[PDB]
Amino acid sequence: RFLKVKNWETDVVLTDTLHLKSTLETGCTEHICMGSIMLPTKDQLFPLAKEFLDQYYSSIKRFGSKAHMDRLEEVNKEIESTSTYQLKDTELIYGAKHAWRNASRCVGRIQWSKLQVFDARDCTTAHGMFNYICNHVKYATNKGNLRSAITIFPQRTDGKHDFRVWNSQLIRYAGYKQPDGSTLGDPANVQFTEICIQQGWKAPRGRFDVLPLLLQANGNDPELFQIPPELVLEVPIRHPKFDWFKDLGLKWYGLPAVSNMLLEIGGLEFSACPFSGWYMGTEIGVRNYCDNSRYNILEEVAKKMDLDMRKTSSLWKDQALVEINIAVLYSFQSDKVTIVDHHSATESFIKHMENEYRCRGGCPADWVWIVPPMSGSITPVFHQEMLNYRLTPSFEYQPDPWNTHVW
Amino acid sequence: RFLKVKNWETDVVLTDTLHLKSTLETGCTEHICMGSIMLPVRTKDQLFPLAKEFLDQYYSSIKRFGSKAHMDRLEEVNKEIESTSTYQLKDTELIYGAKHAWRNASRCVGRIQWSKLQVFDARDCTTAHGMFNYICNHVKYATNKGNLRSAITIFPQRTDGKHDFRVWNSQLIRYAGYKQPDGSTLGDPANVQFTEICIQQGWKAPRGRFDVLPLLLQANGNDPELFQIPPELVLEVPIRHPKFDWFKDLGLKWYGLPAVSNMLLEIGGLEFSACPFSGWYMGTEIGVRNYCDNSRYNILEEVAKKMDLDMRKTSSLWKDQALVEINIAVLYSFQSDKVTIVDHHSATESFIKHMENEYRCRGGCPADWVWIVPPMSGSITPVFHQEMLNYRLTPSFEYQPDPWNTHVWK
Ligand code: HEM
Ligand code: HEM
Ligand SMILES: Cc1cc(N)nc(C[C@@H]2CNC[C@@H]2NCCNCCc2cccc(F)c2)c1
Ligand SMILES: Cc1cc(N)nc(C[C@@H]2CNC[C@@H]2NCCNCCc2cccc(F)c2)c1
Ligand SMILES: C[C@H](O)[C@H](O)[C@H]1CNc2nc(N)[nH]c(=O)c2N1
Ligand SMILES: C[C@H](O)[C@H](O)[C@H]1CNc2nc(N)[nH]c(=O)c2N1
Ligand SMILES: [Zn+2]
Repeated sequence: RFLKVKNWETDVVLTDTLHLKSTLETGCTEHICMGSIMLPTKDQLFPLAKEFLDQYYSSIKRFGSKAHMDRLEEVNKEIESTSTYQLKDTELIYGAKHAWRNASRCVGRIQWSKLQVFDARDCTTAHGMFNYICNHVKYATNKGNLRSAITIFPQRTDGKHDFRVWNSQLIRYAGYKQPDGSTLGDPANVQFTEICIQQGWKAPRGRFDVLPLLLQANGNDPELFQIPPELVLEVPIRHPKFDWFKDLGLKWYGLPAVSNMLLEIGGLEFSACPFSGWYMGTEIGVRNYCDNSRYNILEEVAKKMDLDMRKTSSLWKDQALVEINIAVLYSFQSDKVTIVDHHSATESFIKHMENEYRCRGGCPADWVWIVPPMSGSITPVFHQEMLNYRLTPSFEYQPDPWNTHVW
Repeated sequence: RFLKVKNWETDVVLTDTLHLKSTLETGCTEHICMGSIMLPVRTKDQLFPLAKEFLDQYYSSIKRFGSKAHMDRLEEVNKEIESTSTYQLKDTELIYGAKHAWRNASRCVGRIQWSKLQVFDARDCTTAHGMFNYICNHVKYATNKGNLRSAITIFPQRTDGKHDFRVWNSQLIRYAGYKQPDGSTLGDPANVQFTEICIQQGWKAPRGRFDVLPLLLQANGNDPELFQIPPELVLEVPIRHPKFDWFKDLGLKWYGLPAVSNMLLEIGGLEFSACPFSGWYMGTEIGVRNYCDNSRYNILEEVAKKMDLDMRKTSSLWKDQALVEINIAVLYSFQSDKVTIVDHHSATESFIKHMENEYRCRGGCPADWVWIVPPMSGSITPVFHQEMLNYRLTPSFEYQPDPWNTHVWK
């Protein structure tokens, strides 16, 4: 019931006790491991509220104090009478920071306590949502010196009045299918790009068209808004050694800002809660650029490198992969836009893991997601055993809202 | 139940029904996933069920479930167990058993090859000397002058657990490791402990960087004995780079035959504690893990130094660049010498084809994503994007602890 975790490179062994505080289900059983699967009332709410407030009061070291008991009473009163309750500002900030702390798939958690929370619970309209999001985008970007932030819109009520950002990220590039049969721009966003057209967006029809926001307030039909172009920081991609690299026409945006997840704090559900940090280079250079279902540029780059593409065993894909990612990193760095490489990020995560074991009794971690999609075993996370379990407050994936909406 | 797996690159969805025949436990619970944890004498009572289950599978695979041959064999085995407390596999059953243990091995990307396995029955073996001879023959047969052939040699099964046959080497061919008084290691640091045991047992160590270890062989629960594999049987490949002429001067070589010798083979509830098996390498096992792990030969710095890369910051990706060059060299060197090897693109692509076939014809293919994804260039291989379900089928290969921890010295 107490579990050990071993690092096979350093022999360091850590004991996990935090896992006994998990409640939610993994999807695994005693017979089947689903570790690699991407998606594995009033009576219900008060145990959730209590559990959260207990840990909150424990963290500020007022557990079992009069203020603790008073608050548990106050929330109990409010649930019984309204069927929900409102978080205090202090509880909101704590909850959001801990949802990040608990995100087992996030390599960047050393930073968890440095998170700027924007309380947008007073928002009532899509226009209001747009304003809050522009202010988030500008604060977080900080002229290239990126700062982690979350903006939190009003909580679910009866679930017929949900706030949602329809984009999966605040900033993404459009995707268009061509009479050609191919795809122009980002193939990931073809479906969403069509929905934007169907609501009236005028697409430049380019390879890198920043999508408009589709914001839904109060369960209403979503509305289109364009982010001011001067708020969207982008980086043209060049290579420090290869002159020709620039002419591939590549760029990426500086701000990764996930907007499709659901924040749960103390049993309350925040269905629109865009958050942002800064990129690890591989996210762009390995995944966005080289996934076959994405911009898929390996073939074009290898050709410009004059590599022999006749057989897989020349590792031409692998050589091109490295150079692409060198370029991504160099370009961000030259432009003073925060980026972290996979060596540095994973090293910091090991240090974070050791702090969390020492000071909290464990750290939930999803090895499948923590190990970078290139050079896995030359990063220290590869050799690190990790236990994966679900703690609250949490971020959860939620389905693309267009499937689950009436007009 | 029907469980779905999706490939996020192709949107191909597959349905697993085979997991319903899984008995053994994963280490995982509804509350905790131990998917990245490396390590997550019977009774008559349990033995006949295990036998029956195995023989039922065997007979149904040969399209004879329920036949008189089937019913008679069940009866024969039952009686043998009741009377002798164990039983002996027929040759046909051993072969089937060993092939399926490989077929069931979740962590093996090489499984498209499962049905082509040469089984050597070494159940008549009685002494360490006999074990040595069997192993030499395996090495020579499997090596096949560089045209590698998969094989397994199966020594007598466990009886009371007091008379186990064991190969003390973790692989038949490995390089010695020598911890120096200044804290440095010469040769393979993974093998320091075993090297020290060999030396204690009387091995005279060459004390170089690539000394092939002697075999330490335990027969019938006796103290193990040392044997040197004839050097002309140990095929090796000096590593060079197609473009970089200085690469040879690093003095690297590797052996051609990967031959795992420390695992336990379970068939029909019988335990084969000595069952060395072998195939051929995927390049990354050598170029990524053996050469570039910090706890192993650790050559990244020296290679990047010779490539004159910018080494002052990790963000230049000097480690990644040198990693790719080292792995090009390994594949190039094996190919040039006509020693079978497979690159990680070809290997993973074949594995996806294998896996899809296995779903169609078997109802599933248990696979451990943590191990199946190669340790470089993960997401540019098709397996990265492939959802997998990990569960335990028997016959199986199991890790067992190193015998020097458990062995009682006579
Ligand atoms: C500060 C720098 C940050 C870095 C370097 C970072 C890095 C990463 C990486 C590399 C992943 C893997 C996901 C992928 O590859 O798509 C990830 C996932 C995730 N991150 Fe972090 N992150 C950062 C900030 C944050 C912040 C501020 C939050 C919350 C406030 C957060 C929460 C999450 C969550 C919930 C996931 C899983 C996302 C999903 O399931 O799609 N991250 N992060
Ligand atoms: C024929 C070519 C083969 C290739 C290319 C191949 C490839 C691999 C690779 C890359 C691994 C991961 C283990 C590691 O990286 O250390 C592995 C593991 C494994 N393989 Fe295969 N393999 C082959 C043949 C075989 C054969 C013949 C058997 C048994 C008859 C086998 C059974 C296993 C088992 C039991 C594991 C897990 C090992 C452990 O837990 O340490 N493989 N294989
Ligand atoms: C199906 C599904 C489930 C799930 N949980 N998720 C997804 C989005 C996928 C995951 N992986 C690629 C893509 N998500 C792409 C961007 N994710 C960046 C995470 C991040 C990084 C740095 C800073 C941040 F604030 C946030 C899909
Ligand atoms: C702790 C622990 C548990 C476990 N199950 N296992 C280990 C051996 C580790 C796995 N990973 C590195 C090292 N084993 C290296 C040898 N693996 C060869 C697999 C192979 C390849 C080609 C053909 C074959 F026949 C067999 C350690
Ligand atoms: C099927 C598999 O789980 C899937 O491809 C995962 C693997 N690891 C990942 N890791 C990260 N960081 N992000 C991802 O999107 C994925 N995808
Ligand atoms: C901690 C982690 O499970 C461990 O390092 C695993 C990861 N994946 C692996 N994959 C393979 N093929 N071989 C290994 O030795 C390992 N090691
Ligand atoms: Zn699991």
